[PDB]
Amino acid sequence: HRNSLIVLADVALFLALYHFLPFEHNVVLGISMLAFIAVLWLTEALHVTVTAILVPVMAVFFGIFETQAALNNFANSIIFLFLGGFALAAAMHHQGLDKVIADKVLAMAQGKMSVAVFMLFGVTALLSMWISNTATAAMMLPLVLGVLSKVDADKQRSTYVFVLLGVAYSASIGGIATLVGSPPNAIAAAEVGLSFTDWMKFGLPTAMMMLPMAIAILYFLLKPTLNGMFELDRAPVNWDKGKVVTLGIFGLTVFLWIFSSPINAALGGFKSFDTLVALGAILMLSFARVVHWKEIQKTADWGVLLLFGGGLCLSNVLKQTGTSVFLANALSDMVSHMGIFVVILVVATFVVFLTEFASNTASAALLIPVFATVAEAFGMSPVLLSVLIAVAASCAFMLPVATPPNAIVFASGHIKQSEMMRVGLYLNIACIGLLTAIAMLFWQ
Amino acid sequence: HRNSLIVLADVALFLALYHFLPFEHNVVLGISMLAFIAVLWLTEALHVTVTAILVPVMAVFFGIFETQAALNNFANSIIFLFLGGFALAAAMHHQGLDKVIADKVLAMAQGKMSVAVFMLFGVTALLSMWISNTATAAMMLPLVLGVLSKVDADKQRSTYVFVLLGVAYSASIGGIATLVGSPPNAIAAAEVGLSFTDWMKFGLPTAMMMLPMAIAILYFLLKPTNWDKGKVVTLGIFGLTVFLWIFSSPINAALGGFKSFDTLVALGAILMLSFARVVHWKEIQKTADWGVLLLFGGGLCLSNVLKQTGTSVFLANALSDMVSHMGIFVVILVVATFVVFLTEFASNTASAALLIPVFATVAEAFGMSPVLLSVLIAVAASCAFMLPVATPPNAIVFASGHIKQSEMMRVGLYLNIACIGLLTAIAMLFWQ
Ligand SMILES: O=C(O)/C=C/C(=O)O
Ligand code: NA
Ligand code: NA
Ligand code: NA
Ligand code: NA
Repeated sequence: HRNSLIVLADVALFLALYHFLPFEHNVVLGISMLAFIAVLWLTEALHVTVTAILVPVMAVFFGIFETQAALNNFANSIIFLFLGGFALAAAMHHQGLDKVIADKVLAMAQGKMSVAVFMLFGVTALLSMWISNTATAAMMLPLVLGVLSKVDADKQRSTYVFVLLGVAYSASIGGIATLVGSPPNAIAAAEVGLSFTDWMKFGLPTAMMMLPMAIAILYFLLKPTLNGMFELDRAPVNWDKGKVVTLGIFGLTVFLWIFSSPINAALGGFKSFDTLVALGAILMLSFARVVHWKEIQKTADWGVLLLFGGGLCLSNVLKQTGTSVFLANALSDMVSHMGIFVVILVVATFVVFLTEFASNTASAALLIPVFATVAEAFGMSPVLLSVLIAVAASCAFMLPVATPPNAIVFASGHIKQSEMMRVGLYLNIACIGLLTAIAMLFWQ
Repeated sequence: HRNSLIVLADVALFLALYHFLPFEHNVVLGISMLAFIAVLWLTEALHVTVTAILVPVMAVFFGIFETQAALNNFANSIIFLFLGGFALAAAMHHQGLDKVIADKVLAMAQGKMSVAVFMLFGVTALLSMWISNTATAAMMLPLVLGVLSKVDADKQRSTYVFVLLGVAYSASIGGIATLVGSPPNAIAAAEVGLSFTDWMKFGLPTAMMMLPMAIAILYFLLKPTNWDKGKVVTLGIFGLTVFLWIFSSPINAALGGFKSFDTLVALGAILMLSFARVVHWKEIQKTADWGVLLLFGGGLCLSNVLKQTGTSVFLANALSDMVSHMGIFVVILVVATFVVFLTEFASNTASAALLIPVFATVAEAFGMSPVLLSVLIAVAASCAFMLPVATPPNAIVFASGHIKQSEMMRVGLYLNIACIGLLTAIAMLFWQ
């Protein structure tokens, strides 16, 4: 098979780099490993999580760490803060609080495709802030195909592709608003030690800008939906048992997540307060009987939770072997010749296009450690590159295979490959600007 | 709701013990917490895992530990050693290697009900060694009901309940052979730091003995009776994993002495199984019981809450005279007896999650090897044989809408007493 070969080709690459690199053994090991993992995660010949589990089992056998010390990465507070976000999402889906949020808002538009689709995007993004990205897409597709049936003429495609590609992007832009939403955010927060409200100060404003900037680009390429009528055909929804409760807990949780800084300070200064709140939410939702555990076990992506640990293990493997400082020495002249504009532009550009070929999180899982630790060897705060890398990681807008949401609206069997491949090629450039713009603004 | 009250009553209980107990404040906290958690886990007002997650958020807020230090319990090497067993199960089930293991064995009996039912038990136990207990029962139930169709006499119950209660017990007794099999076993290994081959030297002989003793009691009551793509690979990988797990002691030592070698072997299996393409991760993620994996961490955090607060030494001091008045026989007989019946009323693992920390840490304050009480407790925890709701395998063969509550309650009442003897018997021999 292909992937069995990519692994074999990668295994050879490691053995080659291992015996032939002419540096201090620690650097040779860290270099060989970083290459090995980079392939397995970008090619994905092996499952992201399988590669994640491979990270510790390597460091342990090659004397970098001891077994228990390596595994301890998989229990970082962010993992549980993310697992708390999973149970918080699983709750309002099994409860239907996502459905009622779509109807009550989508019915606010009386019957206009103009104010409908503009409401479909705002809801898809708002829902990605807390639930997910791949999950929010599948939940929206039937609601879009339902609306896009009055103008059911396929020969009227562009009226019916603008709404499909629009939500698939709003789900990705929504995941850039909060620490929960896309693993990349958690990978950055866990790498540089970000709080929920810390990452929101970065991503949310960026998403505020990217959503209009993204619709404008979608609008002014082939919008033909001004006229149209609504066919809300199905049983309406209605606030049932504790859908207000889930909203209350949710709102309460997000209130503590936002006001965690003063709440925690005016409480004794606990360590991972946001992680506790995420764990506290898991409790309230269970005491309030609103969600069973079987639900969370399905919704939770334990592979990403395992990936989180694998990514932190890598970050620590780069340091212990000095590969973080060795690469900073290697880039000394190169990076001194470059400006930080070129850097954040090269990085942003590199990822915003790199994420088109590989998984969103699999890209951050590899670059967030390298750039953060190398930025550290340079004595630079790994926050900027990490948040930057983590944000541009969720900027997959060209071909599918970049993000599941892309392949979700593509399986609708209507939007042409070429159609998507070129809207993202424009949006990618748009973000490289906005990001480098915002990345420059978020400086002083 | 019923359970919603237990929680409220338990919060009050904590406030009461907290405000009214007159001991060093730490003992009040550790005692209050131990009671709080003890209720939540035996009553199950909250899901086992919800209570487990409640442990760290408690210790963290009540200054016992720091958030990250508390959470670090959920990454113990035993947890990952068990996750390897899950991928090892998901592999050979998604491969179908468990069914073919039942067919190849079940057809070896030419056409005899006498040798038929006796073969259904041996496979349920063999499959519980590696797969699970609730899963081994549900996986066996269709295969068990299938045999009981030639002689389908309805009011021929005892001919048709001995085979149902036999597997429901063989699934629970089978899980006492290896560190993978039943969560209680893993809880002991994580508490006292046992290796895979260490726990097998203890449990496997006991499982060798308990299975016949269990069928004999059922017998002598009213008994009137293609190897495809890489199924050899799954079998190969599996065998390789178990070979390293057994010979891990010399293999690891003759390699540089890695720390949690069994955990490495367990994680290596997850890798071999994935490189060999024989099982996808979505399979491993489904078969894996992440709730139990989270529970493992919660139980270790409690154990550390008992020590950090001194409740282990306070209870060791409180039980000082009582245990000195008792022989070690009297102690392990009270203990063994205490659980073998407690496991009838509460979950198998929920019993070990609470008793293994308390007894192990107190036994340690006595300067005693906490292995015996811990391994003992973990074994007697899987001795639920009376009423249903003791173990899913019990409630699995019970949902057949045929086996009477009283019928099971008195065959198990015989097995329970039978086990209290066997356990205390072996527990006494395993001393010097
Ligand atoms: O291992 C199981 O399936 C169940 C264990 C228990 O409930 O004790
Ligand atoms: Na999201
Ligand atoms: Na991607
Ligand atoms: Na088992
Ligand atoms: Na039980």
